[PDB]
Amino acid sequence: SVPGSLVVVGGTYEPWLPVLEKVGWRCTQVADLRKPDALFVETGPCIGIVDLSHDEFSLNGIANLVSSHKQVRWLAFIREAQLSSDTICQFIVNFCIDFFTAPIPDAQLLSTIGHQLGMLKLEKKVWPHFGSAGNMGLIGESMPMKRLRDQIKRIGPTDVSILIYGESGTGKETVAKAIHKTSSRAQKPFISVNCRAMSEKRLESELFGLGETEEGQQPFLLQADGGTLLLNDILTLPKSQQLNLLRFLQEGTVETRQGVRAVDVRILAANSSDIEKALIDGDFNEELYHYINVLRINVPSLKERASDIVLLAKHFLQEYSKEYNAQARSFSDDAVRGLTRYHWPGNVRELMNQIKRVVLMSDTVVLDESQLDL
Amino acid sequence: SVPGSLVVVGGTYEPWLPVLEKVGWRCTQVADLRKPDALFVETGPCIGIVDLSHDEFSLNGIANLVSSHKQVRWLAFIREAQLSSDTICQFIVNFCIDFFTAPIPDAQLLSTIGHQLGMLKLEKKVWPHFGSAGNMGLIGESMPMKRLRDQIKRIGPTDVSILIYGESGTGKETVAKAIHKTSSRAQKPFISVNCRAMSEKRLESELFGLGETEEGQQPFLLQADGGTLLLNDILTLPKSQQLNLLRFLQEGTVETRQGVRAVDVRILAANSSDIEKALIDGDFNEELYHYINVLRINVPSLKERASDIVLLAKHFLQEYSKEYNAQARSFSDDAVRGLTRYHWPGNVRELMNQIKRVVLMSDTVVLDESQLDL
Ligand SMILES: Nc1nc2c(ncn2[C@@H]2O[C@@H]3COP(=O)(O)O[C@H]4[C@@H](O)[C@H](n5cnc6c(=O)[nH]c(N)nc65)O[C@@H]4COP(=O)(O)O[C@H]3[C@H]2O)c(=O)[nH]1
Ligand SMILES: Nc1nc2c(ncn2[C@@H]2O[C@@H]3COP(=O)(O)O[C@H]4[C@@H](O)[C@H](n5cnc6c(=O)[nH]c(N)nc65)O[C@@H]4COP(=O)(O)O[C@H]3[C@H]2O)c(=O)[nH]1
Repeated sequence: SVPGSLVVVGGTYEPWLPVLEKVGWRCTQVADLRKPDALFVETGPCIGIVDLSHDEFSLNGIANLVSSHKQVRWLAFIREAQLSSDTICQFIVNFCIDFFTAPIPDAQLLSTIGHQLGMLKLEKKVWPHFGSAGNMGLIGESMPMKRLRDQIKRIGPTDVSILIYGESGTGKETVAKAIHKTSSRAQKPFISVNCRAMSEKRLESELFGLGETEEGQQPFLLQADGGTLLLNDILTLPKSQQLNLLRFLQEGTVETRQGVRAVDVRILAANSSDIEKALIDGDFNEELYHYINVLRINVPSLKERASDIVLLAKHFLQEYSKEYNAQARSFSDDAVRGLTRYHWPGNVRELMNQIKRVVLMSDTVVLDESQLDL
Repeated sequence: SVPGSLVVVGGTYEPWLPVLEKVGWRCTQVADLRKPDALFVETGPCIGIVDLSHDEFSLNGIANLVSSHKQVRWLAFIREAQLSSDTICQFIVNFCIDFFTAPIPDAQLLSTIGHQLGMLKLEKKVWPHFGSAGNMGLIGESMPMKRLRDQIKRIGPTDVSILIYGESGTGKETVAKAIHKTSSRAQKPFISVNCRAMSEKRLESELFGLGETEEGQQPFLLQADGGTLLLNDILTLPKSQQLNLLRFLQEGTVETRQGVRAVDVRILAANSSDIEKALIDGDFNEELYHYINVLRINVPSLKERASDIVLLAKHFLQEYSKEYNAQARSFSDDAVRGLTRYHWPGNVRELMNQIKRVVLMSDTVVLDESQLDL
């Protein structure tokens, strides 16, 4: 087991270190601050002691390293010596739940840490080897994609709502399917809604049946009883519609043809636009936002996914060549470089769609360079 | 000291409750999920135990309150009847520090809870950071402006870097001065950096570069020691200065021939132009963007808070009229309409400096309709 890692140019502050080691835990300290930034991510969830007897290293960047997407993937911990530091003690606004005194009980500080160390041992115990496969990862396998799966697993099971904000065609629907399998309600229904063009009329027929409800009609939430309902591009939700989603959020009740009935649905969302501007402006209700933004997940873009662009092309060829019986089976080597350079605004989707176009053009078995430049 | 708060039908949690008012704590049990919201707001930084005997509470909404309005305003704690094996065990991703068994480890029990006294006893010390009755909002007071005060006061204390983006003359720096006053550093120096024509000469002379005296200007960083530094139009920085920003954000150094020093700088940023269009261009480094975009704060356009345009002029007249002893005292009822009509591409800076004109040009006590033909 390799969790537990303090960070300071000191490290010689061992009136508490071998006490953690002699109990059989070891330790891994950090000096500079450019290094743990790359460590805390890869390590995922761990206990990190930030020793601050002033000790030379900052306070602004100290607050940054704690929050720079290291919130959920790190349980915070701090250390100082009598140094009450009444001023910027506001650093404990970031749930550094317990400090570290100088009259240390070199055995009962283990009572605090050990309960927190035993708190982290909860997570990895029921899955101590998931990090490679994970049912193929469902898309790719890079640095931020290995990162993505590590988050997906520790945010899956908890039947809370999750905000999925990423670029267009990053696979918000793909991610929603992924965590659904881990949500223990996997078998139960899954519903994806392209809320972009719902245009109030039918979008409200789903919840409170307006001046028409054909026969069954059966609400999108009615079918999604024991399962999961997803709403993509949630910022495209009209004002009077956000309330009804907020209604089901605050009550858990939708109207069907054979009477109004309450259900229990884990509702997920998917964001495309800048979420901050939409809130200040008042496009979207912020009280509903806090319900969805319980936990955030960033779906990596292709610009952030270098050593992985190539894999997405090899396996997309397969499903598409087999589908349409094309006489091609590989790109040329120059076509490999030509794809890892493209902006990929549509990300996976554009690489997906454009490749499908190519397949239905080429007469050759190997895909050259010139034809697909646009 | 007056904390105690429980929540569930478990009045039959006599198996562990009454030992909490002895030792000396003011308990208060709740039952209905909706009331603790109104309760946990006014009670403040109390410690609340949330029972999860799988009795009633929709865990999706339970995780909400943990993050909604009760972050610092509540030290989390949970109780359950050994419901491990499944996802409920993983539901302790919501930072619930400690679990609760069932066969009361009494003499050990408090070691879980009571280790939060000295921590919670702190939270009560730095709570009334509201103060100043709110700096009059510094500017206006509409709907989209009412949003800004709260978000400013929240992201204020957290000494992290914050990205401040908006339109051309929205007053990005106007916001930077605000969280500086809600900071913990607070009184410490506030420094802003404009860079329309800063070149590479003087900006690199700020950090190191030339300047080899014993009081020669002294680095914009060194003067901002312990305070706050803002870089307006941050995205136009050349790489070699983006590096210097990233160098300082990862190390924290700046050289002076009179002796190199390290400083404590909360590096905020201000942006107007579309950031994303420049990211793909490879002009701005993404690693630096991370450190800066730790927190986003959006400044609204006039189009959406047009219900404040009538107020800005009223105060911009009041401050200018007394300043230059103008005979101007009020606007015409028709003059009000036209001010909401000039669109104002340059936002507040436009409306402010354009009033400087009319005030120093108009001769009547009431600014007539014929005046605003500009
Ligand atoms: N004194 C003065 N002259 C004006 C004004 N508006 C336009 N001009 C003149 O008209 C030229 C072309 O303007 P443009 O199409 O807007 O294209 C402009 C404009 O888009 C931009 N530019 C230069 N200064 C500014 C500025 O202060 N604000 C803005 N928003 N753009 C500027 O760069 C381009 C170059 O403008 P120039 O080299 O100056 O060449 C400008 C300028 O000589 C003004 O309000 N005051
Ligand atoms: N169409 C047009 N109008 C002109 C021109 N020159 C002066 N004006 C007008 O008369 C006002 C005077 O602008 P200013 O004295 O330069 O004071 C301006 C100027 O200092 C600056 N500015 C705005 N646009 C430009 C620009 O395009 N180029 C430059 N160099 N400065 C600009 O912002 C100030 C506010 O400009 P405004 O609100 O627009 O109001 C401007 C503008 O409406 C021109 O060449 N073309």
